[PDB]
Amino acid sequence: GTCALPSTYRWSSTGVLAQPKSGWVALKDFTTVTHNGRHLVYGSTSSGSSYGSMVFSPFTNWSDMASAGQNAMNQAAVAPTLFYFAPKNIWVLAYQWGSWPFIYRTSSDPTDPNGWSAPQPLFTGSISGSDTGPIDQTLIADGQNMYLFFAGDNGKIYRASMPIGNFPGNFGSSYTTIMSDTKANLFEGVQVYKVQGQNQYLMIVEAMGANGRYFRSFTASSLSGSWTPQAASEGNPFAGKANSGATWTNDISHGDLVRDNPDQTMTVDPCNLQFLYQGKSPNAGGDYNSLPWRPGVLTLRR
Ligand SMILES: [Ca+2]
Ligand SMILES: [Cl-]
Repeated sequence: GTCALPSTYRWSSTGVLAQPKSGWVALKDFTTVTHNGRHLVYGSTSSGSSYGSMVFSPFTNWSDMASAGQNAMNQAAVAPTLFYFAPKNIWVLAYQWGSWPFIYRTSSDPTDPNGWSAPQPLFTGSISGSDTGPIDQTLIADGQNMYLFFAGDNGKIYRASMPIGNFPGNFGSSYTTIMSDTKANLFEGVQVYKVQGQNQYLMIVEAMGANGRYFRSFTASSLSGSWTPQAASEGNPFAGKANSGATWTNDISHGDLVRDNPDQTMTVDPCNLQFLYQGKSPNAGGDYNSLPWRPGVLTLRR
């Protein structure tokens, strides 16, 4: 009863799913799991001047995201990654910007924006030829190792690893440069997932297209293995203007595939693939940091 990833992706899209709370101009960089049968969503916020983070009050249906409470974190967790770490029965929120390049906090209740532990170092390395430094981390474990993947707004994708038994912990400064292309082709927003029912991992990377932001996909048989381009052009993207079915945005940008199993394996079901992304009105201009990003959800057409 298993499904495979398609060679060509076709989606349908929701409209804009929520408007930012008073004081914010954008909701961004989503990470989501299903928790107690409800959607649990963290994201970045922007006021235009400063970036913060938030969690939505849990909601069962995407169509009710618009009415969900928006709960600011007292300490910013920009571009967050949320998961449940089963081997230690603890939730993890990883993010960027703070005392170290990447940071994490832990909790027993991921619904509380302010119930997270003191910040701990996740990654302390540095990259060359980048205006941003390490950005847009994700974490994913198989049965043996925990992996860190990240970007640099510079055409490179990077990876680090540790035995799972040493996590939660600090990857330190070391990393592997696993992919190298143009800045436009491998920009940011990297995510990695286990494809349920297949001996396959899925990587998506946000690219800058002629028509807007879009995602390029790659596959691997192992998390330490090589990545083969799948749907990796603007005309044949993982998700973008070409195939999103979205009428409100020409950009499909930093988000997360919907993870029903909240655990560290980042497993997605190819039979019911959905993508919580950020988009924006095509008419919106101004400084990048003030852009009015909004959540939407793509559902894969089978
Ligand atoms: Ca992310
Ligand atoms: Cl590695």
